[PDB]
Amino acid sequence: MVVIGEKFPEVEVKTTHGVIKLPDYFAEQGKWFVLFSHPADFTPVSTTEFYAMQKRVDQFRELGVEPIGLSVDQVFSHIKWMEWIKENLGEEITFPVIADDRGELADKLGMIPSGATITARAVFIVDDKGIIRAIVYYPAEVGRDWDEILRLVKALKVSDEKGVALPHKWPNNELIGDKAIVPPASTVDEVKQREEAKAKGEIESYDWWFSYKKL
Amino acid sequence: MVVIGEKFPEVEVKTTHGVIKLPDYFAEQGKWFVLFSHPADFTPVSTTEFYAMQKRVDQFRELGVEPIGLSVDQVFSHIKWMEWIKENLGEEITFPVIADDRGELADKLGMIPSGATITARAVFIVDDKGIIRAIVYYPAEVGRDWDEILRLVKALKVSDEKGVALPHKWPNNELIGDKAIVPPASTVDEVKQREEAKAKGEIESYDWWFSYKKL
Amino acid sequence: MVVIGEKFPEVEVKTTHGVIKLPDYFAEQGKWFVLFSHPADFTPVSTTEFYAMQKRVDQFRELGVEPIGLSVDQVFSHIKWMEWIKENLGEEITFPVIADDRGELADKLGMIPSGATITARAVFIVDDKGIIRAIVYYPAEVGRDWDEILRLVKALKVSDEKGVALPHKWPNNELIGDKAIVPPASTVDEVKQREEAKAKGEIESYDWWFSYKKL
Amino acid sequence: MVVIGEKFPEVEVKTTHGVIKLPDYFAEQGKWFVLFSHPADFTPVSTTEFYAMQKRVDQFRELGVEPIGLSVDQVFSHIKWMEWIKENLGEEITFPVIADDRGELADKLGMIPSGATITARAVFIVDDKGIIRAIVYYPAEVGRDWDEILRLVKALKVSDEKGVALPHKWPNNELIGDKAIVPPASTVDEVKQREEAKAKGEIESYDWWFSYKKL
Amino acid sequence: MVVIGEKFPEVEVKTTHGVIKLPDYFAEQGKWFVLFSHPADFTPVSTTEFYAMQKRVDQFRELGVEPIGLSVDQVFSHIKWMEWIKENLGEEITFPVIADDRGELADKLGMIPSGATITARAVFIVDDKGIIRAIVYYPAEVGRDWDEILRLVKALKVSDEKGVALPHKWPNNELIGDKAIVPPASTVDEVKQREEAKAKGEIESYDWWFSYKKL
Amino acid sequence: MVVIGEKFPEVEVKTTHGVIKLPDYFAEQGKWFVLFSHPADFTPVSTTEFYAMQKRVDQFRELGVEPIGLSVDQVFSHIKWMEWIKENLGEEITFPVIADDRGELADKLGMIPSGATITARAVFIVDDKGIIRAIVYYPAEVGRDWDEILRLVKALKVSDEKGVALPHKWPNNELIGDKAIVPPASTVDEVKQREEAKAKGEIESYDWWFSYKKL
Repeated sequence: MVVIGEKFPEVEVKTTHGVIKLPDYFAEQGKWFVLFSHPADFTPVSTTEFYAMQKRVDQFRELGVEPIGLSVDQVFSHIKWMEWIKENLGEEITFPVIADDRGELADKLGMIPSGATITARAVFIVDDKGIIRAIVYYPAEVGRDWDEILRLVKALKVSDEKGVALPHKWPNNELIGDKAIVPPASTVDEVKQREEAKAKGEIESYDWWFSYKKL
Repeated sequence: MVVIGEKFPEVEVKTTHGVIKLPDYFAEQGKWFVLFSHPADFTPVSTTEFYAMQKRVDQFRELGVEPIGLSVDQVFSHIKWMEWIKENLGEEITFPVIADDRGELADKLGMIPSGATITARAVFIVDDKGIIRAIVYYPAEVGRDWDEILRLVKALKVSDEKGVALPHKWPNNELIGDKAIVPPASTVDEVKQREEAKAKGEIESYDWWFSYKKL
Repeated sequence: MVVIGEKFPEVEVKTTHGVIKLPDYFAEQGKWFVLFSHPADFTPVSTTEFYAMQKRVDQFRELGVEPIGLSVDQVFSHIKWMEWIKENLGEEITFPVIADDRGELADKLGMIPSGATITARAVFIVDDKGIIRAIVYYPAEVGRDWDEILRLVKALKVSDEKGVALPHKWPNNELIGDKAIVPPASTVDEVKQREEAKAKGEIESYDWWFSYKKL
Repeated sequence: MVVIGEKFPEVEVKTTHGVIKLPDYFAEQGKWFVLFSHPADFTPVSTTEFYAMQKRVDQFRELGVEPIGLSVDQVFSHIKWMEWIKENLGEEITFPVIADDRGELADKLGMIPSGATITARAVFIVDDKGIIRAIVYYPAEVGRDWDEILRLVKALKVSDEKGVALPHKWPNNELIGDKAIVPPASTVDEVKQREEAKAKGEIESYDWWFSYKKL
Repeated sequence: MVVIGEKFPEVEVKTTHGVIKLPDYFAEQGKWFVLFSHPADFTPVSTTEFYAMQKRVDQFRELGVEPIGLSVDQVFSHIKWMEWIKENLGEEITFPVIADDRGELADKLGMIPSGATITARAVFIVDDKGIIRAIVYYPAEVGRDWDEILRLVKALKVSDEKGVALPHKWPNNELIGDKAIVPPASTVDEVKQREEAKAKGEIESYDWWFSYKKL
Repeated sequence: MVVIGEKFPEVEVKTTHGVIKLPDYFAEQGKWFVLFSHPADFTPVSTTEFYAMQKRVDQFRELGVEPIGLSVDQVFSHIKWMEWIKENLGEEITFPVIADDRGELADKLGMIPSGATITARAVFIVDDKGIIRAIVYYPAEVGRDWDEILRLVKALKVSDEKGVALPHKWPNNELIGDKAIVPPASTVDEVKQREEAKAKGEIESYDWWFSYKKL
């Protein structure tokens, strides 16, 4: 078990691209990662999820975000199942995938549902400081929407680079579209600052605690 | 903390619509529920997420899913913040909100990030049996997309009703759009029973372990 | 729990004027403070109590006494509720207010009535040596009279500066008005002194143990 | 020690009017009581506070509130000190006084300041159920104003009788004089029920959470 | 609890002549003391006992013996009760009196009868080496005879200065008046000495173990 | 050890008049007793104190008080020492004497001075209930005055019989000679009942707390 804000546990993992250390192997290059588990090789929802992830991989990579899978299966199945996707949907898998033996890493991370020994569908966003920024736990029976995660990481990068909070559904927020939110003033002094920034056209606002601006 | 497939803890909560017991009050009625926490009242990303949720309340309610929020503030602030949404954005909020004192329920469900004392942005999908079906943990700095949750509850009701699994991004899957997946065969017998079904026109398939159908 | 004569527990607090350390932040400037709690933001007796306190703040400040509020609510509510007072009673709140998360400070100090998780109406007078000089615990259902406290601190300052005790209701004592009391002689020697001070017009007296004088 | 809303401990006390059991002796009769301690007999501030209390005894008694004092002296000194008040200030004292040996009751109620062995100046308001309704701890050097206590018992009887709360400084509140406050609404339903009541002329209000009325 | 021959416990005491240390304050000046307790101020047998002690104080002082009282009462009562004696029997009290709070010293010394919290009437003779030489415990209901104690201390001083034992009722012994007793011979050698002292007119004797002489 | 108002321990003692059980043997008959220890037989101060006691035996016996002595010697020495008193001073001793082996009873009653193994000179007054009424501890070097003990038992019988207290040096008190004191009033009611009694001629008084009368 884990929470948002913790550092990703240091671990060695056997993958399809060889043995690597987490978080370090991504963090040391300044890259983030999205860790996602699925129940098993040669299962149907997962195949749809992998194929969707490969079709999206460069969008993640472009952002300095590396996708990486996990199941409790051995590497030979991982590779045979990647080959099936390449041969039947004509999409080569180029992100690496963890052969988490005996759910060792799955367990440290809370990936295994009640009563099971296999993982469901989990997603961890780990930044390049190795900090877990967000977590998703979806059941076997429901496939993910990778676009939500792409949106999530994008919002996370922008939060970081510009010191802002993103609103519901950004960049299509109902009320303010792709404008970003200013952290609410938490003191009377910070309320003074907001008032000033507004009365000189630097932010818009519905109120002192609710300020926003174009990026 | 909690893991998927566990039971929602029995608990009385003070809400803006009175004291209720969870899961019971919803379960007793056969309603499911989506519990979401946010950090505090009169904060901005939250405001956008509440507005968006209210604009979606009936799309949940039509399904027999009730929304219900949470923050560590007191009910007097909840209602005044609700009234600010009504007066300034012209949406009355008609789902209840838990005033979780001292972060009590928050803690049991592990809603509190590393080093925090208030919640971030968690979602819990709880069915009519009181079973946790899926869990999301978003940080304060990124707002949620409620449309993925609607997608998700919708996928889950359909899985339960039709005995099926749902592909990546269903009902708009890249490979099979709004077709449902059949639980992979897991015995040699069940493979026999897929092959019968295919040549027989009852299901389409990519392989014995990848069979799907229109609903 | 605490008693008169103890030092105020050293604590960091998040307020509306930022994070400060108690007692130090007031003590280091030679200032005293009056710490007062109330149950919640956007509650009625408290609003009357805050408005009365702001209308009195300069009387406290003049004496080197800084008022400071507390409730278990987050700073965003504190500030939104101060704004309501400014807008509806035209009185800006200029004393700071503590967002005591999870009643942490409330508990150290015994502010939380039997069975509750929120504070009632408590008042601590802490001097500039950080010593608690007096304590009041009033229930939710009864509002304070700030004039009694103003009277109290004034009497306390004068006790300190002139080495005297003040009588019932000073400066309108029934029997001696705004005259102050001399500490009763506690030895036969100190009785000699009183006798002398009287038989040369320096104090008045009903008896050797009951001596008083104009200030 | 003790906190508001706890029950007065069952205890036999030797007083100047005999042995009685608290709270019972008052509670059995439906009388409330105000217990106040002072440091010692034949001390000056105390003398002024006793005189003042006697001059107020009937204003308490008319309400069904009985005054009763305490110090760690013995009953022989209490009565002689009482007689000094009668002979020198022309008030007989007609409330009883506890000779609390070895500071016993004093201790349970935490009447004893840091480093002291005798009491300072505490007041306890105890209703007819035996419940501590409010507590004051004044130091030896400052005498009390009994008029605030009369105000306070008076506010408390009225709260109990009329189901209401009382504002800052009631019956002379800066905003509503001697009007009583209605318990803020704490559910969306109760807000409905305030708005009905207002337009309907049953209560006046500043806001749904701030409603008041003439008694 | 204590016995004859023990050193008086080192203790600080608050008295009517100020705070002093026992035994030291008397011992360091070579003075003995008679410590006597009584139950309470403004009680009748005690008043008779104090008045008798003041009328005798110079007889004690002359011998280098300082009288000193104790009760569990505060110093203000001690002094007010001394004033009553001065005003109604015209005898100023000039020995000091201990305000033994909470029977602290009373208890170390066994002064408190079975079932009580107050002292009865006890007397300790402490010499200038701080040694307890004799102890009397009289009940509340019976007043002392100070002449017996005066006789006792006198006999004790003489025992010390001349190396002798005093007989029953000395200086009015039935058999030998104000003659003193020689310590009985405890060896055959010491019997030889007695025989010689007699057969040269230095002691009188009824027997070798029973020898006496004029002082 | 023991304190006043405790019960004499049940104990069988070998005496010069046989084996008896204390307190019973005296109590069973309604007789009180005065127990006195002395250091040893054939010692001088003791001899004088025995002679004096015998000369007083009937003055005790007339009152229903039986004298009874103690030392750590054996009964053969007691009787021979008794016979020395008869032959040399012409008084037969007619009270019994305890041969307390190994200082056993001596120890329970704390008769043994610091560093000693034999008794000094203790007196215990024990009533017919078996209650220790007063205790004296005189050292070996000073003999007792039996006349104070006669005074004392006499005061105690009278206290018990007439419900009163006895003043300093009664029956020859400096202020009221052989008048008895009335238990001070300890309630406001009992003060009323003193004042009635005085003006009414039933008691004389110096003050309400100092009332006395002829028997």
